[PDB]
Amino acid sequence: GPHMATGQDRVVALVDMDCFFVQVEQRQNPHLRNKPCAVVQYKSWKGGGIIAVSYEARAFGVTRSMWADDAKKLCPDLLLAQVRESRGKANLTKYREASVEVMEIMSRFAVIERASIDEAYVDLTSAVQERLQKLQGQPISADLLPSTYIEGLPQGPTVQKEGMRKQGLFQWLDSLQIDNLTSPDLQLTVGAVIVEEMRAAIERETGFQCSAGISHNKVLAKLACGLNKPNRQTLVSHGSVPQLFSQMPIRKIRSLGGKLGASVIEILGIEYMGELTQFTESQLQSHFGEKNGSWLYAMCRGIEHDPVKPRQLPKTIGCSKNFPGKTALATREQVQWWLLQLAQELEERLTKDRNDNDRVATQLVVSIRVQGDKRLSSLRRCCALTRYDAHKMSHDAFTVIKNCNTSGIQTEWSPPLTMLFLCATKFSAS
DNA sequence: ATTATGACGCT
DNA sequence: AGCGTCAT
Ligand SMILES: Nc1nc2c(ncn2[C@H]2C[C@H](O)[C@@H](COP(=O)(O)NP(=O)(O)OP(=O)(O)O)O2)c(=O)[nH]1
Ligand SMILES: [Mg+2]
Ligand SMILES: [Mg+2]
Repeated sequence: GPHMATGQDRVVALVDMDCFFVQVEQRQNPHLRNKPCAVVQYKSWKGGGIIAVSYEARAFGVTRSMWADDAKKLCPDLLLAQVRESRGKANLTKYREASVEVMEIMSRFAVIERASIDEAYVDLTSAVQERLQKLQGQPISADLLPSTYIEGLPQGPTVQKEGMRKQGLFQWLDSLQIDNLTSPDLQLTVGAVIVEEMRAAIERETGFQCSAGISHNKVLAKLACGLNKPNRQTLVSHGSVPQLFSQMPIRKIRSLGGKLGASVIEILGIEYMGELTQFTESQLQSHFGEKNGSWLYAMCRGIEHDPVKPRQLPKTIGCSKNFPGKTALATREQVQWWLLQLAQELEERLTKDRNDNDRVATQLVVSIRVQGDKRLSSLRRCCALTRYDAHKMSHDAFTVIKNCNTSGIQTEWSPPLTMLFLCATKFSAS
C-alpha cells in the first residue's frame, strides 16, 4: 500500500503525424488537400504499393500495403502520389526533410526521442514542474485543452463526438479543480496543455496536423495517441488503466503484436491485457523469461520504466531494395550494378549527415536475402566504412558477400538475390 | 510481387 | 560478429 510504486513519476507524451507522407504531398500539391489520397511506391506492378492513406480514403476501406489498383476498386476517385524514384529505387528524401521540420519544433519544448520518421516521445516531467510554478495555483480552463480527450470519461449521467469530448473534459477538470484528483493527474493535465501548444506550433510552422498521447510512460502514451486520431490528443491517466486494459487485446500493446504476444495469449489462455494481473511476476518470468516477465507484470498494471532517450537523430543510415520473384538478381554484373545504386544514394545521405550533424559512420553492414527465403535477411556481413565513396562502398560490399555465390561461373549468381541492403552504422564524432 | 529501413534483444 | 523480433 504505502510502499508500492504506481509508475506515476513521469509525464511522457507521444506525438505522431496524421497520415504523414500524404500530408507532405498535400502540402506541396494543394489539389490533393481534403480528398481521398494515398502515397504509393513504384507504379508498374498493380499501380504500386500503398504506404500512406488519408483519412478520407480510409473511410472507403483503403489501407497500407494495399495495391493501388485494388484500392481504386474500393475508392474510384482515389488520388495517388508516388514517392520519388532515383537510381531505380525509392527515394524517401522529401519525407526525411519534412520529418526534420517537425522534430526541430518538438525539440524546442523538451528532450525528445525520435521513434520513427513521423513520431517522437517527449519527457515533459521538468516542463510540467516549471509551468506549475508559473501558474501559481491558477485553475486550468477547458479553453487550454481544445483538442484533448480524457480516456474513460465522461462516466455516469453527448450524441455528438465533440459533445462527448467536452463533457469528459469538464468532468475531469471539475474534479481537478475540487482537488479530488491526484498530483499525478494534475501533472498529466499540465502535460496536455503543453502538448496542445506543441501541436499548435507544429501546425502553424509546417502545416502538418498530428495526434498525441499523454500519460506516465511511453507504452501508454503511444496507446493513447492512437485512441482519437486524427488531429486530437488523448490523456490516459493511471486510474483509467483498469477499465482500458479490461477489454484491450494483448496485440494492441507495443512489442506484443508478434510472436511474444501470441505466446502470452496461447500459454496463459487469455485475450486481454487486464487478465495478466492474475499472475505472479515469477509465473510470468517462468513462461516468458525474466525481462519479459517483469515487464509484463508491471505493464498490465500500467507501469513501465523505459526512459525517453535523448536522441533526435537516427542511429543508422540505410537503404534497401527488394527484387521479388522473376526480377531476382542472377548475374554478377547485376548484383554489382545495384550495389552501386544503393551505395550512391547512401553516400549522398551520409555526406549530408556529416555536414548537418557533425558525425561520421565507421561501419558498413551488408545484408542480402536469397530467393526462397522468408527471412528479412539471409546473410549479414560488415566491413570498415573509412570513406564516403560509393565506388569503394559498393566494391567492399561486393567483396564481403561474393562468397555466397554457389555457381562456379563468375558471370552467374546463385542462388538469385531477392534483396540488397546497405546500412551505415557505428557513428562517431566528426 | 508486402517495400523501405528503423531499433534492438539474444547468442 | 551474426541472427531474430517487432515495427509500419
Ligand atoms: N517505405 C515505407 N514507408 C512506410 C511504411 N509504413 C509506413 N511508412 C511511412 C508512411 C507513413 O505516412 C509514415 C508514418 O507512419 P505511420 O505513423 O505508421 N502512419 P501514418 O502517419 O501514415 O498515419 P497515422 O499515424 O495517422 O495512422 O511512415 C512502409 O511499409 N514502407
Ligand atoms: Mg503517423
Ligand atoms: Mg508513426
